[PDB]
Amino acid sequence: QDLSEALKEATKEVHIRAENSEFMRNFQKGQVSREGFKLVMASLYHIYTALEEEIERNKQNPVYAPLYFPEELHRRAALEQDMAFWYGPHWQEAIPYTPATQHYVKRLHEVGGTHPELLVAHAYTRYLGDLSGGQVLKKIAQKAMALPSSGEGLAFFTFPSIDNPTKFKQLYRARMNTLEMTPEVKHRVTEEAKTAFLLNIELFEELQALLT
Ligand code: HEM
Ligand SMILES: [Xe]
Repeated sequence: QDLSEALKEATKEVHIRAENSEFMRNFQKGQVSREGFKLVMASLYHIYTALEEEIERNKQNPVYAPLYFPEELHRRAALEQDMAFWYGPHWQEAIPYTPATQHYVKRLHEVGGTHPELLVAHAYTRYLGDLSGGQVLKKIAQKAMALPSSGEGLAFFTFPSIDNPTKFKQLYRARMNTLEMTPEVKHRVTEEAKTAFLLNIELFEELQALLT
């Protein structure tokens, strides 16, 4: 079984639970205000920063290298732009760093520093999601909060270096299947992906609690 197939199958159930979490539900209903949106985007800033720091650390490692696409996928730069938009010039010392976000970042550094062979699970969970649900969320965000088609405030959801997301995802899945795979690694990579989804679910549950 190809890694891409194993991952889709391993996370199809938890994905249903994630996309139907209370926070995503309210978001899809346009009931989230500037406050909630700023909270989640700030959390993603911390998460992608940690993820990409670990990707850079392991870019030359064959257990990840084939998936090294900073120009097309990395979000830190976009998030820095979005943070400046929503939080202003001094966003640096203004954005929050919630416990659930810290927990996610912690696991990211553990994976990147001690179990790099599992980093693909985290890149897969974040980036493939961004190229999917993230695109529908972008349109919902624009409508609900009156964000211009121009893109300001939604740089995170914009991939200027990717012409066709559907096509890129197919290329990304194919490349995922070229990584050195053993029953051992495939087993743990799919487990870490489920873990990644859970960390996301926990972040959302925490943010929803903080907002209500
Ligand atoms: C706002 C709720 C969400 C919506 C509307 C949504 C919707 C979708 C859609 C339409 C697909 C299928 C795309 C395709 O087959 O090419 C997809 C795939 C995916 N989503 Fe989501 N999603 C949501 C939340 C999430 C979350 C919270 C994550 C984890 C950060 C996530 C991660 C993924 C991944 C990793 C895939 C690719 C699965 C695969 O092909 O192996 N999604 N999503
Ligand atoms: Xe989001």
